[PDB]
Amino acid sequence: GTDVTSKVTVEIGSIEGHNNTNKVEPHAGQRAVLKYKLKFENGLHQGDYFDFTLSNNVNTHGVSTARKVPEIKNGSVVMATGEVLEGGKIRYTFTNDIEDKVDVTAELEINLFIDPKTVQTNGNQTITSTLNEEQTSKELDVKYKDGIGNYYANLNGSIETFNKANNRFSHVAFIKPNNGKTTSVTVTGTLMKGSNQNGNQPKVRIFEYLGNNEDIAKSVYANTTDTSKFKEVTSNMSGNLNLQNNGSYSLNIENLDKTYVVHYDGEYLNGTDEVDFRTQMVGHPEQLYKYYYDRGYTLTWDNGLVLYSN
Repeated sequence: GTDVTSKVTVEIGSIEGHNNTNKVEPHAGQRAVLKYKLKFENGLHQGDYFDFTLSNNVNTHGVSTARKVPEIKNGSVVMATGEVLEGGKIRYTFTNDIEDKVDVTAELEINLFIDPKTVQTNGNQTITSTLNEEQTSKELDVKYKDGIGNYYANLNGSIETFNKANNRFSHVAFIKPNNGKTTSVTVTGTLMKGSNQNGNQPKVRIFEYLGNNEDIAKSVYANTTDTSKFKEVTSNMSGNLNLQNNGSYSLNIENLDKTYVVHYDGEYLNGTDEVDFRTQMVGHPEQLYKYYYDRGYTLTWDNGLVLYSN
């Protein structure tokens, strides 16, 4: 069928931030929300379609690999289905149920997640959706978390991708020294929820960051295929890496004197209510043990998804 974008009118359009404030915290699992009330011209047919375009600071998926959006209904009847085509382009295609309908209107609510690749820093973003030349627009202040640190090191992470069809997810962790200090460390990954005790061993890849620390994305984002920014050292570190069938890994680094990224791709147990992935770093700043012993510091950062509640 044909492009009937010019036949769709936005009657009411708005974009809102978390709880209808002007702020969004993506690392607390918050998001923006686009709401539309659309009027349609008469005489549309099945297979006819309309497109709108989102600013590339947001998308409709967050960590999900899936690319569906909500259906446009008239009560119970599916009027249109929607798909993400590309940048960042949402197309709704009309069903058979638009045929011979008159004065059709419809509401549409779509969650809009802040993209960590295009929104790398804290601060205001202007979020827009454009439908048939009508621009709907909202400024939101995006605020990210800084990980967890001490005088010696910082640990931060985020789930990168989530793939329901394969029971897989990927995760990015950044580990760095602070204050010019070098400590010897053990870094672990553990599925605190959602471990498949009898699964495959995870793929874990480690990269040396080559840039200035000031340019590390606040969003927690590593484009590890930029070879001026990242150097893969997985080979070099392979004798210090252990992988387990319950999804855990462990990694020893004798001198933490550089910023590293650890990329994890693993599976989770089918049916789990939740997936909760812990990255933990244990450091030993001193090993003289004169007058005292203790085990050093521990930094712990968890990233979790809810798959069922409840």
